[PDB]
Amino acid sequence: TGRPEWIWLALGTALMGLGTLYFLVKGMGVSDPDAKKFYAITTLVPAIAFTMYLSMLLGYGLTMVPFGGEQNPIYWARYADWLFTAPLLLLDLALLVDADQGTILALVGAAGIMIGTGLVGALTKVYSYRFVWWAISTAAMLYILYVLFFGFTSKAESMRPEVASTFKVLRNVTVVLWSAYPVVWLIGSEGAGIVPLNIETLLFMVLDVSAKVGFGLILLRSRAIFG
Ligand SMILES: *C/C=C(C)/C=C/C=C(C)/C=C/C1=C(C)CCCC1(C)C
Repeated sequence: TGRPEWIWLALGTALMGLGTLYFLVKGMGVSDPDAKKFYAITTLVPAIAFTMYLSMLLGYGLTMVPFGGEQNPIYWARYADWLFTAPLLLLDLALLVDADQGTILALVGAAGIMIGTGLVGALTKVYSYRFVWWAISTAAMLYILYVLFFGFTSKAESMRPEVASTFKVLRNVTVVLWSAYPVVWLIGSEGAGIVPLNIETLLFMVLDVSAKVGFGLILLRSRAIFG
């Protein structure tokens, strides 16, 4: 096939794999229970992304959805990725500020809706309705971000400055990166079809890698992960 976006798929696979091994090696060396917890979660994130990026590279997770009078290429493998990686990243932040189970349940649930409606919209055949689902998915993300910024930040204040300061960084990187996904979707192949798939793939890999490996490097190198 040799699609124009394969090189970015290959780069995403490479970066996710390397980040996975590094976390794995670093994680199985630590003896602290709590640290192990964070390491197990943070290592699984890029591991899942690696498998999906590899699959897409190999030609899977791609489907032609008709709308706008075209046969549009929609990489659904991404949602198979985010469905598990998104909530896991949320869990890392939750464990960091000692969030409550109710909060975590609510966040993971909102994340489920976000990815769920997102995929449904990316698969919808009625052009205008694709944006209705997109809208609902974004509303769910805003809820998540609101909770992360107003709820979590507040409880991170009961933690030590080192833990609070580590969370602020992860929170910030998360808010900035996550906020970009809906925009890319809107102007990309799933939406207006303004930005070509090759470039679109480039944008998503940069966001995915930064939100997983970048997020992990920051979290796993901090002393805030220790019990
Ligand atoms: C490693 C992957 C991460 C951190 C992915 C985060 C993804 C989002 C915040 C995705 C959001 C979306 C919307 C707000 C609406 C349209 C569809 C999505 C799923 C692209």
